[PDB]
Amino acid sequence: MSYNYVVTAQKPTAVNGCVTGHFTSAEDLNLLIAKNTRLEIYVVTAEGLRPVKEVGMYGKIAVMELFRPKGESKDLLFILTAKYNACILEYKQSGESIDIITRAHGNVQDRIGRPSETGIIGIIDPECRMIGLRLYDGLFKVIPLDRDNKELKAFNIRLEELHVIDVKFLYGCQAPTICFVYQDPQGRHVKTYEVSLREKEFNKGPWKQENVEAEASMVIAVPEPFGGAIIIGQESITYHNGDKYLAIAPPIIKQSTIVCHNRVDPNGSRYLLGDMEGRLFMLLLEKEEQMDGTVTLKDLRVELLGETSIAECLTYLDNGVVFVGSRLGDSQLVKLNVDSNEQGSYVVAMETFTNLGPIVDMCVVDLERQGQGQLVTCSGAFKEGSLRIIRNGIGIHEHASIDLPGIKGLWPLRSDPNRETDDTLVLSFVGQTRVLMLNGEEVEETELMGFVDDQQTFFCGNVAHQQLIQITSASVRLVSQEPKALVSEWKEPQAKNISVASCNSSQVVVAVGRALYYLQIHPQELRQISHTEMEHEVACLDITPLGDSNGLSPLCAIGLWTDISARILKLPSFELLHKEMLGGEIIPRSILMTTFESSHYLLCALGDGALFYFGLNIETGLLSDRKKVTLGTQPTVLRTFRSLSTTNVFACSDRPTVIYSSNHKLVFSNVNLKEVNYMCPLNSDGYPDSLALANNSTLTIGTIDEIQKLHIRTVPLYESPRKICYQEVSQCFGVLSSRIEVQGTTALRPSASTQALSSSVSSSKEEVEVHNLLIIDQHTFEVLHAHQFLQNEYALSLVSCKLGKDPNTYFIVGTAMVYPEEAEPKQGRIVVFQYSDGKLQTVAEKEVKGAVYSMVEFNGKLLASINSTVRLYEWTTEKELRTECNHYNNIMALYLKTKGDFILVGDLMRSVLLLAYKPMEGNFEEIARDFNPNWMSAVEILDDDNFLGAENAFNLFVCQKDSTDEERQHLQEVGLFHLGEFVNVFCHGSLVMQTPTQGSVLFGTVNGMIGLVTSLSESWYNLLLDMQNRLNKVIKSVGKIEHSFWRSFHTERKTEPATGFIDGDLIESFLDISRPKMQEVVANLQREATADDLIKVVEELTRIH
Ligand SMILES: Nc1cccc(-c2nc3ncccc3o2)c1
Repeated sequence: MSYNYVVTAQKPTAVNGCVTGHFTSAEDLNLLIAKNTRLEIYVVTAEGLRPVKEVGMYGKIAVMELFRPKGESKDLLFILTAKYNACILEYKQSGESIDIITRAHGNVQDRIGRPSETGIIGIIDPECRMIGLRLYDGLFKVIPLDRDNKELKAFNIRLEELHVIDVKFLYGCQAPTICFVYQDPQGRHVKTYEVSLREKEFNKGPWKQENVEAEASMVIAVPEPFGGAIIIGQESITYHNGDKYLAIAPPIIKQSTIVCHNRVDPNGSRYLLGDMEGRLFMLLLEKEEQMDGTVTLKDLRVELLGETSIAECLTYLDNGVVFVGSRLGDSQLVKLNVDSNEQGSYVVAMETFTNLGPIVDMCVVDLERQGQGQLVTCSGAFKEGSLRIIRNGIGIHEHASIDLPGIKGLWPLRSDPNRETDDTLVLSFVGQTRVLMLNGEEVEETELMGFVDDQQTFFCGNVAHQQLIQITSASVRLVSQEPKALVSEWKEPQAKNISVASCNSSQVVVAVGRALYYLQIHPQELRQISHTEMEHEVACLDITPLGDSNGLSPLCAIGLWTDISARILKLPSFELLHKEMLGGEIIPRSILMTTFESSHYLLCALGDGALFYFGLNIETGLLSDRKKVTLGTQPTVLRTFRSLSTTNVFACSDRPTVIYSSNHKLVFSNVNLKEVNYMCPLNSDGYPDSLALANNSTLTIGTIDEIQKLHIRTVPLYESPRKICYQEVSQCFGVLSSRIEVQGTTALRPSASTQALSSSVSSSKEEVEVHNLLIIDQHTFEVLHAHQFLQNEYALSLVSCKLGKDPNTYFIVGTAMVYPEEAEPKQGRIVVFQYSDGKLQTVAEKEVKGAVYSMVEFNGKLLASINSTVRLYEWTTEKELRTECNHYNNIMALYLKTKGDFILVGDLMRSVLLLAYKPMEGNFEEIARDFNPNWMSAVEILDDDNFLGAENAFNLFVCQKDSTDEERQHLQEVGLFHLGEFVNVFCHGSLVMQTPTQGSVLFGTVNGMIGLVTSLSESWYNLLLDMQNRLNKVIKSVGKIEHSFWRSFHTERKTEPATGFIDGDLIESFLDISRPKMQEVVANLQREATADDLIKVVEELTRIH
């Protein structure tokens, strides 16, 4: 009935978990990071983190632990998903190919069972005897680790303690033993049990229970030789080992709850601890010797090390390097020093990794140019709060601009053999060459002895033996560096024109029609080595040396006319090693051998904007795994360049692109420039690490931004942003923010709301939240003004609009007065503000008897939701809000969107409702509601007949009118899809410059994932649904989870297959399967579709984000 397509624009960035161990090999130290559905694998080096493999799971990662059974040469990986898919995984690398093998899998959900409120805990016995899971209160699930248990069959043990806080397996025990903290009416306690595989039951544990602190929250299992357990609370740290009990109460930890730990030393002598304010501590266990050679714990000390991002997880990585995994801010690599700095910190940040999450609100604005949307998010929380400005494509920073038309090629060179930097740029034109010298920033015409100016140059550069080369249509010219003189000249035997040229430091291959000549560069000598006659006219050549080659290529890559082939030839014989026919009647224009992330590729661009690429074996010359993308509609010219110590390929066309590698796959990112015809890298005194760019009329010099799909600007607020709106007439944003103060109440640090240029305060008629409206400049993101709300006043909703016949644009804020014992608020305000002359003036107020959860401008009026009421206000001539009409049939109306006279209302627990304003009756009519209960997080109107909801269990659904009257009032859920993210905000718009899809809705999530929803025809839906089913038969999923299971709508009330939703991430993955697989997919598929049809289809779909 409705057909929707959902695709990832930005993968989740929040770190949900981290572990270290030896997974990729026994001798590698690995960091594994869980980002919701993604697992990232790194090798830890001196240099830092090298990425080796990133995979997606068809599940949310809830447990991630490395372990090593006897007989295994390296660690295996246990994963449990939030839908209770369990697997054991093994890393396998066969040559260049890397695969995650599933050693065991099965689903471990029970039939009855309310998910424990305090979440899934999974733990692994140190001796790998069993995996233990706390999934539900009152039960402990055991998976025995026998070699025969490939289905991960489990049994449940009754657990008398219903409210477990945390649990670990202990070290040094003859039977598998758990230690856990639990809560009962008498307080919190620590207890142990042995786990008997024979009896499938608990036995008495080795040490008796103790009462612990009221807020004891984490258990640490300390390795031998200590053994035992550390229990971390809010004001105490205790150690237990039976006839051993030791407790400290250090004041230094009392300010903020400690929420994560990591073992620094294998023997447990030191642990890192992180708290909710980003403090990093070291916990030190002091040893005492004993006559019998055991070691017991003498004392415990805690030392403040410094400050990090607020850590969800910590991993020590050796040599003082710590990974800080953050959910609420950026993740980091930090270094711990033995000696402190000026301010007394041992912590120095080394590297920052972007986290957009949580995205709590966002808007789309054309900040810089018309038609180019940028997303501005409210990101992070507490000291990590920020605005983030997100935009597609890679920028260039122009540093020079010369009027100079007709350029046909650019080459840099070093005219001085004693200087490392380029000082010369050679330009070709039709039939001519010009040399430009660079003196700092000055760029000046000149001659260069040895080079000719009256022929077109096809290549020039530095070559071996301190020489320069120029290849023109007439000859190859070899020039000495000191002095500049012609030392050798090569011409074809009858002096026919050269038509194509390739060159490296010591080798030359030139074409003359169908003839090829191979030359070597020697001292004062161009030596002709060999020649051949190709079957067809030569279109393009490359001899870029790859790998451990010593600057020499044994291969020549060639593109031919007529048969449209890309071929690899051996030098010097010119023997054919491999031929690929590219199809069509349009010749290759650019061919390049290149390396990315240590793998070799052949790139071949046609004159129609097609780019083919292949794996290249530089030993055998074999091309494999052909792929194709379209980079424009014009001939593309390819050229290698380096930035940030990485070689990439710049593709010149009508749509300039950078080609690079990410997770050992080629990626393509737009450069934000108009048409570029030619380019070369340029690294001169005045223009270090730059690019020279030419179009039809202009030569530019500039630097390039980071090579990535999306560019992100961060604006730190040092406090929690809550909502955002743009006010075009003021050229600024309004942002609701809150900061924590401690009760007179005192602030913890300066932040946006206490550092505005000017400030104002409302006048009345982790201790406390103080709320503010910030006014922020759209260009500088400076905080121009901050208005502080009343004590106990929480700002919930924000809109920028005009009302009635009043020409002013206002910022309007809806609030709640929050008191401790109230089930919900019974008081709040709507406040209308005018931003004028650097400050917010209060124009009007309205007291209401509830929380103002949501507001929208509606046909020149103000729509607001207040507790269980939706209300429409008019703006009177006396500049006051006056109630027009009310709707009462809600539990708690949290979310509003409107289109025309229609209003979509999202409820706390009864899903969505459609209202209409009746302009000829001045009131609301309830049109229809979704009678299925759903706990809503966000809503959006897709169009007049289709309503999108997100709910708290990470599902999307789509409702439509069912086209009796009682019947017309029943909205139908026609689309269902498990997304696996928590949606905070939907907003209409696109990051692409303004096909199979209609409409564009972006969403922002808690994990900092950004998605897109668009609409499909029935026809397109049917084709893509068929593709999915076929893809699902050929793709091997990690952990052998079925895609259909993953995407099934799932709440406590209802599990059903997905319907009316295409998984764009799955569809896009078609462009990464093998050619056989594509054939399997494309067989007997409705017109009988071919692989190459689908490739093109999936490209039109990738361009929507
Ligand atoms: N050297 C290198 C290259 C590319 C990506 C990364 C990286 N991205 C991360 N995101 C979160 C946490 C840790 C991370 O490390 C690191």
